[PDB]
Amino acid sequence: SGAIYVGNYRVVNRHLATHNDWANLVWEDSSRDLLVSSTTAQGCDTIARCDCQTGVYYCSSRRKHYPVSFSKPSLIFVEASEYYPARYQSHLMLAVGHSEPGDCGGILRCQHGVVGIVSTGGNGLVGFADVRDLLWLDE
Ligand SMILES: C[C@@H](C(=O)N1CCC[C@H](C(N)=O)C1)c1noc2ccccc12
Ligand SMILES: [Zn+2]
Repeated sequence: SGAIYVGNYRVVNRHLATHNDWANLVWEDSSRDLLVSSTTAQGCDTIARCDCQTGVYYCSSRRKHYPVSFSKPSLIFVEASEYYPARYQSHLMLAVGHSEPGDCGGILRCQHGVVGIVSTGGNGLVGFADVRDLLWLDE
C-alpha cells in the first residue's frame, strides 16, 4: 500500500484504488497501473523531472529503504492476476531488489524528488510505475 500526494492530487496503483478515488477520478490508465484522484488538502510531495536511473525505494515487506539502479520506462510483460489479464504494462522500470505482494505503493525517489511507485516484482526484481512524464501533476 502507498500513494503520492502532490498539490490537489493523490496518485495510487490503479489496482488498489478506493471507492473515494474512483468517485473523485482525474485520470487513470490500466496499461500503466496508475490512477490519480482529487484531494481537498494540499500535498507536499515533489515530483522529479529527470532521466535518473538510480534512486532509493521504500520496501514495506522489510520496513527498510534500499538504493537501486533501475531501467528506463518501457513496455514489459505482466502475468494475469485478480486485477488484470496477461498484458504489456507501459512506463514500467525494473530494478534488482526485494519486493513481494503488499509492497505496491512504495515510493521510489532520486535527489530530484518522487520518480514512481512500486507496481510489480518477484524473483529478486522490483518494478516501478514511472510518474516523471505526468507534467500536469505540478500545475
Ligand atoms: C503478484 C505479482 C504482481 O506484480 N502483481 C499483482 C498486483 C498487480 C500487478 C500489476 N501491476 O499488474 C501484478 C507480484 N509478484 O511479486 C510482487 C512484488 C511486488 C508487487 C507485486 C508482486
Ligand atoms: Zn532524478
